[PDB]
Amino acid sequence: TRDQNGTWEMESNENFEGYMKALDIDFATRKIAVRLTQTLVIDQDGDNFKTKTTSTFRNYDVDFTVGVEFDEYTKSLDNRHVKALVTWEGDVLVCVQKGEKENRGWKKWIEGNKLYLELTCGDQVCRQVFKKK
Ligand SMILES: *C/C=C(C)/C=C/C=C(C)/C=C/C1=C(C)CCCC1(C)C
Repeated sequence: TRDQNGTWEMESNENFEGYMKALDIDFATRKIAVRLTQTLVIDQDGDNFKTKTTSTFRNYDVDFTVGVEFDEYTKSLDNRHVKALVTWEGDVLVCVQKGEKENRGWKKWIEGNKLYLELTCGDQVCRQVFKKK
């Protein structure tokens, strides 16, 4: 399925620290963030996505249209400009953020009743799993 609609709660988060270091997020932000349960809420209508990731701490809103290149300024992440593009490879949703960091982006797919999110930067891969609330 390409339907990723839902309120998804984080079950697991592997190597978030390595990914965040590859991004140059400061040590203290990394230390808080690694401990936090995330909730990802995806509103998907055709090609249009509206995403909100929420935690007790900081939140990140990301909206995009599949197949439509978009500028991003990653404020209160690593504060960089990237050229982002989200497309489908079969039922994997693939984001590539072109810019200063090598191999930036994330692969979003679907397996059984879970959402899998694989965040990449440089040589680092962070693997997250979410279940519907
Ligand atoms: C498809 C959903 C995506 C790509 C969600 C991405 C969320 C982030 C890149 C946010 C990461 C965060 C940190 C690295 C530090 C704490 C703040 C967060 C949780 C927004």
